[PDB]
Amino acid sequence: WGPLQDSLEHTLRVAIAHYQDDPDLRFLLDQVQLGLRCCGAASYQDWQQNLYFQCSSPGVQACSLPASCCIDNDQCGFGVLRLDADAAQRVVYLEGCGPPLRRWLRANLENLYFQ
Amino acid sequence: GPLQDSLEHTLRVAIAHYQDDPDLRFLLDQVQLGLRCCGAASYQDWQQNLYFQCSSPGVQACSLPASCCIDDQCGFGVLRLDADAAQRVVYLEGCGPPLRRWLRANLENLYFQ
Repeated sequence: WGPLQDSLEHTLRVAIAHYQDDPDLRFLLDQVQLGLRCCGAASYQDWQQNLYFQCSSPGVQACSLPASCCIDNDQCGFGVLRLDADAAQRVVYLEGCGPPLRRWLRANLENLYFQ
Repeated sequence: GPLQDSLEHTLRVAIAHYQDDPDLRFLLDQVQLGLRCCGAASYQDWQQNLYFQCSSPGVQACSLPASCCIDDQCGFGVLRLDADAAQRVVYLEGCGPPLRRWLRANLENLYFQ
């Protein structure tokens, strides 16, 4: 609940909002969600803030999650935002990437090289 | 809002008194089983229970009661898992939200005598 995790969750929310218009953030966010087995910043419901996945339009992805949120193909997250959490967790990861990304950064601090 | 906050207060009281109050234990088991949920806000609320908390020295440390399970020993050791692993065995979301929805849906048939 400190500033490091708060900062990481800010970045994750920016990536969620810009998932369709910034390929760099899309790739990074997919790598985090796939690799750390998590969805969103605090929770999978953070994806309601992305206009394509938000439950608010007739678009194909409305009320859905991207496939990098799915447990263990491309439509695996379809409609999951409409579900009760007990149903959703059979299909996608519920907890956000904030906590595991904080743990990852702390573990990898000494091998993060910048040049 | 205040309704859900009140329900989560009650759920946390039941968690704390799970072993010493059979009425709260039964009620909490029935809510967790029936609404498919674990805890008040989340399954990690069980860390506030003296027997299931991971810091306890007893055999049940870092475990959950069976009423939290998706499918008793089904909850043994689940509080130590990462959430992605835990959600394979127990419900992650607390009973606050579904109990709030249940009460709102059934309000009109709630009478008392």
